[PDB]
Amino acid sequence: DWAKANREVKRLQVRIAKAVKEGRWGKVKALQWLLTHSFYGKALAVKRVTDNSGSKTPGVDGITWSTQEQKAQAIKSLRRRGYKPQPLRRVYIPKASGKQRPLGIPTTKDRAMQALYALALEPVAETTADRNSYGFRQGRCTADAAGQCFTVLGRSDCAKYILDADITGCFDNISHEWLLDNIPLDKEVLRKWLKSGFVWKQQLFPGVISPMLANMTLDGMEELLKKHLRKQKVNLIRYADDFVVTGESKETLEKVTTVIQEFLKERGLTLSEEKTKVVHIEEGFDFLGWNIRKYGEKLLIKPAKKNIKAFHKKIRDALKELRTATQEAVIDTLNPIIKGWANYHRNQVSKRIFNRADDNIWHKLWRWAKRRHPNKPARWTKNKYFIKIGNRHWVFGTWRSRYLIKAGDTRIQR
DNA sequence: GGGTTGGCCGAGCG
Ligand SMILES: [Mg+2]
Ligand SMILES: [Mg+2]
Ligand SMILES: [Mg+2]
Repeated sequence: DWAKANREVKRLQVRIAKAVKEGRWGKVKALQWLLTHSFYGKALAVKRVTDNSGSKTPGVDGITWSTQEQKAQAIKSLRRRGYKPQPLRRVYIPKASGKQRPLGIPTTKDRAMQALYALALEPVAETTADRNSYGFRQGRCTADAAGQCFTVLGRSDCAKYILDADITGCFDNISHEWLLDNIPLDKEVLRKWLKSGFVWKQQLFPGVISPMLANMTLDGMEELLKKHLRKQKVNLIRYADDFVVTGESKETLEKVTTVIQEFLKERGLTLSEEKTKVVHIEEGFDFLGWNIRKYGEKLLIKPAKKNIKAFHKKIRDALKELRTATQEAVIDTLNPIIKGWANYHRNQVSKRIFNRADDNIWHKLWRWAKRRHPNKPARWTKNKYFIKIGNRHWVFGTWRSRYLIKAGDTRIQR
């Protein structure tokens, strides 16, 4: 039925957005009550559950057998009324970057209701989000946060004083009172969630419904910092919980800290005292892995050297891991890592930083090709592993021709 | 503030 079930859902989303663009919150709550009680909404709910690797909960259920789809949506045809939330399965996922990050595992019926009210919340949250909120929206990458940082902080387009701040509180530490105050919902179901734990209390508020909440909480900031009526002094650029606010002093940025601490005070949120520091460009703040400075009246969004270190930690871990593997496995595992840290910044000033990265992975590969043969000469390992393909010699890759793809060769789009 | 290439000294024993 999926030839249609995206379409009518999305048309109803469009109508909910048209309702929010005039006043008509009656129309909003009506069409949310309707899209919550559509067949197509429930079918989209069970697809967006089932295609996210469903596993064991306390209220255990299945994905497959292809009637549990149709009978599950036929069950929650009734289930808005006696819809009870059950708790989550507090179970880790054991990551390898240094922790075991928790992920509270909720019931698949609860996840179907999270997908239903998620696609009810979305068109209201598109039109009620800030014009410069770049976190987790539709059609917005982290790179357009840097593009907004460019047109905001270009030639004289600010005046050189920037707070870099960040939010305290681990989980949805928002006061549940305030969540029931103003989020466009049917507040029985929202009340039922927020009593029932609903997200295992090690969240970071950046379980797909929780970012919609964390966006809707943090969208008064732009119109509240429109209180400062200066030319380009205060601009807010925000990725989901990282924002930097411009200025031209350290005291008018103390006005902005007072405003923002009043704004977060209405919730359970605060700017800290430790992280939140005003800093004069050109000295520089690190924004989403990108360092912003001026370097004497340029901008130079460089990828910061706490992004470079995490990248070389990824490659160092791969080549300590494939320490005695095949060469073609080392090609096949290093190649997506380098291509991923390539296309994530193929837009800004990264070319020289790409060459220093390719130097650095070359010496990692030379200790690769030289550790592996313990008593053979260096011309032997060189012509064994590194094979000339163009003008250049020292291309890591043998045979056609399969070889590592250089991060230096990624052709930056201005 | 985008492009392109370099790096490799040999030998014996285990
Ligand atoms: Mg250099
Ligand atoms: Mg021996
Ligand atoms: Mg022996």
